[PDB]
Amino acid sequence: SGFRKMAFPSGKVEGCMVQVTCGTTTLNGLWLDDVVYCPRHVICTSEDMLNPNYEDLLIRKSNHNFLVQAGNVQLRVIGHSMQNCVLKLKVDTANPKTPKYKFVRIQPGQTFSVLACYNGSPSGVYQCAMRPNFTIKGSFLNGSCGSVGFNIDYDCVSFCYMHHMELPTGVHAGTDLEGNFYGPFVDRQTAQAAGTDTTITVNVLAWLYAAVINGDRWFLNRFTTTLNDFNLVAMKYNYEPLTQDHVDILGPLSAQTGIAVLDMCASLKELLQNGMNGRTILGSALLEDEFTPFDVVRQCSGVT
Amino acid sequence: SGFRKMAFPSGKVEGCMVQVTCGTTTLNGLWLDDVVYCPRHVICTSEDMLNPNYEDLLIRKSNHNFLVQAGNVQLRVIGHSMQNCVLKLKVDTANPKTPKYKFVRIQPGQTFSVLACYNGSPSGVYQCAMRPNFTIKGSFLNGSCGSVGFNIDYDCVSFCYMHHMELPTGVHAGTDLEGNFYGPFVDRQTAQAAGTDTTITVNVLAWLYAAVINGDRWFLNRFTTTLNDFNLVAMKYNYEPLTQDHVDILGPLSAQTGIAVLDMCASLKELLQNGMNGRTILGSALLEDEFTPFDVVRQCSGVT
Ligand SMILES: *CC(=O)N1CCN(S(=O)(=O)c2cccc(F)c2)CC1
Ligand SMILES: *CC(=O)N1CCN(S(=O)(=O)c2cccc(F)c2)CC1
Repeated sequence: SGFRKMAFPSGKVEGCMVQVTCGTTTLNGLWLDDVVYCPRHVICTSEDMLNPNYEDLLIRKSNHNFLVQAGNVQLRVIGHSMQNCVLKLKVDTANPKTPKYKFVRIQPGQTFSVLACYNGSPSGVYQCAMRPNFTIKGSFLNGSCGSVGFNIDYDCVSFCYMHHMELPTGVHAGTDLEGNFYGPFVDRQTAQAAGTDTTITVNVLAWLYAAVINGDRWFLNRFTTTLNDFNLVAMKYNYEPLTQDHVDILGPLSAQTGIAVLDMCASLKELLQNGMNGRTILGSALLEDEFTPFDVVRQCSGVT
Repeated sequence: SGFRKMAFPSGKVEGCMVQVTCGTTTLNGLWLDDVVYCPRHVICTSEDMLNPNYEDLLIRKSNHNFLVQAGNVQLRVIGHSMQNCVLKLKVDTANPKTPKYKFVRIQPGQTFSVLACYNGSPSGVYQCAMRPNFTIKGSFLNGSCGSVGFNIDYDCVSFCYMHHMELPTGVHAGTDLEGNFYGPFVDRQTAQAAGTDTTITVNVLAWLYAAVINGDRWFLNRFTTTLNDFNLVAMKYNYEPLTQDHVDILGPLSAQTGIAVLDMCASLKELLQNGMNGRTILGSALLEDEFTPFDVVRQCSGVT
């Protein structure tokens, strides 16, 4: 019993983290096979960062200007290319610790683990969600860029995020491992405002199911609702619209608990309308939206 | 910027997790050098667990009854002893992945990472605190016993917890790696009630400092207080008494923020008395007490 904000074990990703230095800028790189992936802004002087022309900046860079260090051993860079907002540094040595891996571009609402790194060295691991406005709420100081977000399916690491940017509002923006930003963000030190950070309704519902399974049941009410009625309340409270697809995804949790999804919707409706009245659910005074239905089933069933 | 509930990178501990089977009971073991540590209740039939005499049960067990599997390879058990509530299984092979390590017995309020495991395989990592009533609020299903809690200082893993028990109230009890329970708990399926789960005041204050550093400042007020006045309010709200030792430990955060510890105390006092009024601090509607002052400095400074 008990339900914790839980990250994937980080070992497989720890084995991939390197330090990348171009000129005076040091950040993190991901070493998979004989390629090191890192943010292209590694080539910028903080001056350059105001209006960088990366293709022009890159012309002035040779393989030998990219200093790649795996622990205390230097890797030989034998090639470099820009793909969107990442550099791919070809090294002469395949990472011996390369796990089975995929690059995936996640959807908003999807959760992942971040391995926060500085100088290619892991400092911590935490669980994130891709927000509906394509930001993440991370913990990233200077030097953390190139830290990656991942999911693990048994022995295959799906890399979904690389850290690039802090917005002026202290929220985080980054790319997939093909170097494409999540959302409208660009790797330039300019005015970039986030859109509405709406709540991930399907994740809240998953987490209410987790609470019932772990004995927290005070919020269960005598009511039901419809998708359309619920969605009127969701709209009012800056919750994402709930779709039949979301209802379908919550099916297994509905089955295990015997609480119809639309009944749990009606409970969430009362929680929005009435608040928590100083009570808590799984040790939270607010409605948690950084657990997916898949996360709830995983943790509640104990997948390794 | 940003402040996350952050676990240590788990790789060094992943490399130590094995499966231990005695009869029909499978749980987790920690393999350090040529010793595998596991809960002694591995030898019990759930019947035995009602009133086990472990010394008597152990007489019926030989080295060959302890099945130890590291991945898909079996370890040869060449010795076994009981130390308090853990078994130490001597194996003929030193764990090649043994990190630098220590066994430490932590104090209540101290935080650590748990690597939740099933069948010797890591499923997730989360951050815990030793509660003032010597329980932890974990995520542990059947098979998770022998999962360990740890801190890392650069390259040295300090093992502080091994999971043994769920209390009827769904909170968790376990031992240090010398097999001594935290608190009054025993490895027997009997009535064991937890004492008052008081809030770790020094940790709340650390986390209020983290909030100021990350730009969450709405709760800062015009007031100060004294340790004695604050402690009267703490008592009333089931907060641990604040000592000069706690004030001393918060010194570095006080220095960096320019907020006197007793000023932050007065802010916490108003938060207790007035509540959050529907506002949040670092995305929390309650006062977080599972960050130590050391955790706040670590994450805010970026130690690896
Ligand atoms: C995005 C990121 O982590 N980095 C690495 C550090 N550099 S920097 O320009 O070297 C720098 C160092 C210290 C303080 C700074 F504000 C920047 C920026 C990109
Ligand atoms: C404490 C712990 O994790 N374990 C391992 C599992 N066993 S058990 O007796 O094999 C068991 C299996 C399934 C369901 C159970 F309730 C118990 C108990 C000790």
